[PDB]
Amino acid sequence: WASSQLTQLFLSTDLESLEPTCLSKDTIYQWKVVQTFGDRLRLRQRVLATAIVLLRRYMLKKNEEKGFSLEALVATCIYLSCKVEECPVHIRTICNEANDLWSLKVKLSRSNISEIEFEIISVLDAFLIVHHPYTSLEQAFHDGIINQKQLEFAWSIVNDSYASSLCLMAHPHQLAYAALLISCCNDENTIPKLLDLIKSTDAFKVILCVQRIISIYYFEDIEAAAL
Repeated sequence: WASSQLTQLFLSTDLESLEPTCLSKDTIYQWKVVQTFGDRLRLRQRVLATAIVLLRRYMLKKNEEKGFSLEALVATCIYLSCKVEECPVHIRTICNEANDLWSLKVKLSRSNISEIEFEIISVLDAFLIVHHPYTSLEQAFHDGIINQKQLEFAWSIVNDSYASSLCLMAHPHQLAYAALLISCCNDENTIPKLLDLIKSTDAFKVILCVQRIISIYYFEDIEAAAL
């Protein structure tokens, strides 16, 4: 009654003229596109993650639309991510599945993705490594901090987090902690332990993450309720 504004509390509140357009219908879409083309070449979640992040970074840096199809980009970001993450997928294999999955007004060829590849690398100044919150997660599990169930839930959140572009606003460990906290939020023993890992320097970001994560599921949970 007093404040359904908590709904608005899930929006920039300062328009798009200040600090990033994270977790938009496009963000959510793009992540999905990467997942699609990825599940085709039966690629692992780690490669998708790296690929969506390289794309996110590219978009941000990119300042002059070069008329590249989001599909072409996604295709190249997958190709590049496979080369980097040591799960190479021959240039050819990608062009095929790309076309055999996409009815593109411009068929993808060797030169096609190659120009894009350079376009990305060039713009990203060869900065292709991407760190993910997965390491943190497995670690907390390894050190016996979180049980197996918690891990899996938190791990899922992280996978889902890749439709929000939080990867451009928070360090992998911060996002990881948020996911972990959201997860073991009910276990009274786990929490204290998790709070230890979190240093005040992270505090805000972690909270920042938790917010975006929640909004993610309630911008995907309200869409279904409206239907």
